[PDB]
Amino acid sequence: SGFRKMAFPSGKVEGCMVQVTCGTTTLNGLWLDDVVYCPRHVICTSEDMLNPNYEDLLIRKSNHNFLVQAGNVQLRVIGHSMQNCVLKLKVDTANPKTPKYKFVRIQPGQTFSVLACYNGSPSGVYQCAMRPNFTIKGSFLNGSCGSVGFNIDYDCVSFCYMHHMELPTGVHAGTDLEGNFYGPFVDRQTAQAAGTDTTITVNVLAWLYAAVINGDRWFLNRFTTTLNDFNLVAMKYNYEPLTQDHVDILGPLSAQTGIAVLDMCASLKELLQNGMNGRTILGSALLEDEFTPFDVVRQCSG
Amino acid sequence: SGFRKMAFPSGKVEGCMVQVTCGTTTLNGLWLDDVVYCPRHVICTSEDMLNPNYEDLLIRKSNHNFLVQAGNVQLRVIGHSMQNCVLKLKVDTANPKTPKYKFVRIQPGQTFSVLACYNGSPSGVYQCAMRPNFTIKGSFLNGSCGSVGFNIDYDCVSFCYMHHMELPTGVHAGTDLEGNFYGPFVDRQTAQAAGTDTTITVNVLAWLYAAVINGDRWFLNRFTTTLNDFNLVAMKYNYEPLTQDHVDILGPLSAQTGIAVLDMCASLKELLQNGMNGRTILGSALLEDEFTPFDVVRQCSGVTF
Ligand SMILES: CC(C)(C)c1ccc(N(C(=O)c2ccco2)[C@@H](C(=O)NCCc2cccc(F)c2)c2cccnc2)cc1
Ligand SMILES: CC(C)(C)c1ccc(N(C(=O)c2ccco2)[C@@H](C(=O)NCCc2cccc(F)c2)c2cccnc2)cc1
Ligand SMILES: [Cl-]
Repeated sequence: SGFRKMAFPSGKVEGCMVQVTCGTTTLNGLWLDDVVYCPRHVICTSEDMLNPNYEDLLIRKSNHNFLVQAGNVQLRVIGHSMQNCVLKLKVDTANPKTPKYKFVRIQPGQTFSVLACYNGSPSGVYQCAMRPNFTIKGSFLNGSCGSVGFNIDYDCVSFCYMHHMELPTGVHAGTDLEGNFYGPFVDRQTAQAAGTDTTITVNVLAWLYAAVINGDRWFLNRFTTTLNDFNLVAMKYNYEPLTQDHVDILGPLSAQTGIAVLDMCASLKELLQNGMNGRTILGSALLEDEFTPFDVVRQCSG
Repeated sequence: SGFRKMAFPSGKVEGCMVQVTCGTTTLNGLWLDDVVYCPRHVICTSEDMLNPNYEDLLIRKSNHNFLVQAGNVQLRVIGHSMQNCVLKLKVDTANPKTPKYKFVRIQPGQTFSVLACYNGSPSGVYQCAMRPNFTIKGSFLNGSCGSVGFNIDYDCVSFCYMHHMELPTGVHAGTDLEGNFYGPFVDRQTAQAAGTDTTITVNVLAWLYAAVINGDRWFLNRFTTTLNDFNLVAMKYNYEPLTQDHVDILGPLSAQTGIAVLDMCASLKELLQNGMNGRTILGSALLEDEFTPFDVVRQCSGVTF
């Protein structure tokens, strides 16, 4: 029993974190096999963060311009290439702690653990979700760039995020491990704004199912709704549209608790209309949206 | 920017988790040097659960009755002893991944990271606090016993909790690594209840300072209060008393934000008496109490391990 925001154990990722320095800039790198992945903005000059030409800046660098430190050992850079917004530094030593891994690009609503790092050293682990507006509400300070997001379903680490920057509103933007940004963001100092953020409806429903599994039924009602009437109400509270895919995904939780997805949608509609009236659901006075249907099943059933 | 519930990196602890089996029971063990620590209730059967005599149950066990598995390797148990509610299994191999460590007993209000494990395999990490009623609002399923709570202070892992059981309300009870329970709990199937819980006042103040550091100021006001008047209000709302020690500990955050601790207490008093009025603080409509002043400074300054 109990329901917590739970991150994956970070050990497999901790053994991959290294510090990457290029000139006056220091950030984190991810060392997997003989490659160190890091944000390409590590080569960006202070004099021009507005319109860097990364191809032009990189062609001027030699391998000895990249200082990679793994613990107290300096790794030797023997090659470098750029893939989208990620720099890949070939090193002369394969990481002996490289776990079984894969690179996965995630969709909005998906959750992942973040190992926040500074100077190649892990400082903390937290759980978060890719917002519908493609930002993440992380906790990151200066020098956190290169810190990664990941999932560890079984013994394989699926790396899904690499932190690149903080937007003016305090939210964060990054790329997958192929260097493709999530969202309409670019790695340069230009006016960039996160689009209006919305609530991840399918995740709120998953978390309401988690509450029912943990004995909380106060918010249930004798009503049901059509999917279209639910979405008409949902949009008015800045909730993401609930698709038939989302309804299908909630099927197992619906079958486990005996509450149909549209029956739970009617509870969500009532919660949006009334608020919680001094009550809580799983220790929260807000509707939580950073637990996916998969997270709920994993945490409740094992 | 941003403020999250953040756990310590768990890698140093993951390298210590093992599976301990005694008969039909399987749970987790903590392998440090040549000793595997686990809940002594691993030696209980169904009938034993109601009123177990652990000394009597243990004297009947031989070393080979304990099957310890570290990854895919079986460790050889060469001795066993009981300390309070923890069983210590001497093994023939020192854990080569044993980090620098210490066993510490924490006080209510103090936070720690929990590495939830099943069958000796880490499944998740979360941050929680030792409640004033000595329970933890954890997230644990069957077989999670032996999962541990810890902090990292510089390069040293301080183990402070070992999971033992779940109470009827869904909250959890365990011991320090010396086998002493936190709270008035016993390791047997008997009617046990978590006492009425209270809010960790110093932690709520720390989290209000974290909100100010992150740009949330709506709850600030021009007022201040005395420590005695604040404690009279705090007692009315089931908040723990705020001591002069708590005020001193919040000193650095007070100096950083320009909000004296009693000035922040006046914000907390108004929030208790009036609510949040539709507003949130750091993405929460409740006053969060599972961040200590040290957690706030550590996260708002990026301390690494
Ligand atoms: C791509 C450029 C512009 C060169 C970049 C510059 C700095 C960083 N940050 C760094 O800390 C950093 C460490 C090493 C190098 O940079 C910041 C940071 O993002 N700042 C603000 C950038 C900025 C401006 C204007 C519109 C923007 F969208 C972003 C940061 C703070 C908190 C958490 N995470 C990241 C990242 C990227
Ligand atoms: C001490 C005894 C009674 C032998 C004990 C028995 C079982 C367990 N549990 C186990 O999962 C477990 C794994 C291996 C052996 O047991 C439960 C569990 O606690 N159940 C309820 C027992 C119970 C009764 C009466 C007052 C209680 F406080 C507890 C559990 C579930 C979720 C999370 N954590 C723990 C722990 C302790
Ligand atoms: Cl996805």
